[PDB]
Amino acid sequence: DDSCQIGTSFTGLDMTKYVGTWYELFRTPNSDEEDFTNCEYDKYTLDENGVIQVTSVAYTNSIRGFITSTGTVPSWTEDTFDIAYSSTYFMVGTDYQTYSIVAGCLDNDYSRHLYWIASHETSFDDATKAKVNEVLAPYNLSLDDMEPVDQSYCVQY
Amino acid sequence: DDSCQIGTSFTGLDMTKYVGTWYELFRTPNSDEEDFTNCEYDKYTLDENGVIQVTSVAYTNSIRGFITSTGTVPSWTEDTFDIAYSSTYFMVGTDYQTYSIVAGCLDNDYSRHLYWIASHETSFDDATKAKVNEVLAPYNLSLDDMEPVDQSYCVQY
Repeated sequence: DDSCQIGTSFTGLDMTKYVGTWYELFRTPNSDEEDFTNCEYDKYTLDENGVIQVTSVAYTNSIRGFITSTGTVPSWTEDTFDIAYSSTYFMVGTDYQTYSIVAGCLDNDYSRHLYWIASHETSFDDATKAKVNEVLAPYNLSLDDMEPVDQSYCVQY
Repeated sequence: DDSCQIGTSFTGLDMTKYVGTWYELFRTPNSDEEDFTNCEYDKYTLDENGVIQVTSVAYTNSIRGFITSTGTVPSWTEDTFDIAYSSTYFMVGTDYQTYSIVAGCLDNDYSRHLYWIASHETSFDDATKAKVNEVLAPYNLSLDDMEPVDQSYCVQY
């Protein structure tokens, strides 16, 4: 409490290998994120001055438009990464190219944890899903314990 | 590309005036350098046969020990210096006694640039920080755009 702590037994995190476009396929249901439903992905880009840049793109429904936000990831520990212009997120598990389970807290509510399951594809093959639950398991979560998110109005962007 | 090129508009570099102990206070976040967190400094020593010797000291966490490496700086241009037993680094900006921003590439990845902000002290006074950003600015970097490094387990060495 008074800080966002989330279990994770991952290590060797390399935000450089996290570069790319990750589609949010499942997520812990929550208020601020309620609208976004037909397109939600984060894009990681490595600039030449070494900065890792991140752009969040989400298709809101109540505005038939897209919310586009950017930030840089200024640091990152063995299994943790921060986002700037502030917030700290735990890398629960990833293979840098198929699935990616990240997790943090929202606002000042360190009490409520949020899990985000992500991928480079726009959906999981029964193979991956297996693993994602293999990983989510230890915390008592499962892929069907959270809200799926579709990625289609994504090209409309 | 196919070689490490990094902008810099510094000149009059004199690795002899760079002698001493420089603590790494901020750095571009990156994998190989992930662990080192509670102590990281480079020490430059001028031997009597003219050789400038450099010793890298870093407190790893995953081994509660210290990695100690040495090398000599066999040459150096107007704003460039090399390290031996190979790698070339650009001296982006320094006053030889308060702040020191150096930069290079890592491994064969000339694509990814890395900046290292250094000092003789173990922290910057609001004065210095100002300058360091004044210098970092032209490349679109800022002191809060990169990962801070603490220097304490340093005396444990």
